[PDB]
Amino acid sequence: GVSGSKGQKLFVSVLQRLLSERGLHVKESSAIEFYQFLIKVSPWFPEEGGLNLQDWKRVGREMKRYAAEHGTDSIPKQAAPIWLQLREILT
Amino acid sequence: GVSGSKGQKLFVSVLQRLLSERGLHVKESSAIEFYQFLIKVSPWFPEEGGLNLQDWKRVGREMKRYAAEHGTDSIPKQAAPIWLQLREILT
Ligand SMILES: *C(=O)CCCCCCCCCCCCC
Repeated sequence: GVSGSKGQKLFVSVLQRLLSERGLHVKESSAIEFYQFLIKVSPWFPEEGGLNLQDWKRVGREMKRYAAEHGTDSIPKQAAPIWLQLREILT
Repeated sequence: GVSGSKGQKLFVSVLQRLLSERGLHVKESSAIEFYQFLIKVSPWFPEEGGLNLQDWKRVGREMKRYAAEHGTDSIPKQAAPIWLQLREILT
């Protein structure tokens, strides 16, 4: 399998359950944009990471480095909001 | 001055616009509930407040104060998430 969208539908489905139980809703295309950004910046996360603060704080650091190095317009507008909400959910 | 449903449609319309531009969407019912909660804890905000980080931080303190006195179970589950997104917008 060499699909470009591996894990995408699972990620979207999980993201959408976690966010919807806090009253927030992301468009599918936007959820997919975020996922592609996450696996670009932090490909180790699905493989070795968990839904805990240490790992999610690391994903944050790595996304921030990416912004600093590439400018805040190669980044999806929804990346910081979604990251932030997941951080809080993990708290 | 706040009073029942007064200001509610306008508050909701601005809130939805601000959130939506960041790729986060709230149901109208959740936004109404968030408004009723804000005006309960911080009725000064429409009257004397401004849409700035300092006043929003006060609103934040007052919502946590309300949680402390009445317990986590009394407050809408979307309250903290919405407040947090608006705080980022204001940064
Ligand atoms: C998903 O599409 C998995 C694809 C795996 C293809 C493997 C083919 C390997 C061909 C080279 C073999 C050389 C060793 C005999």
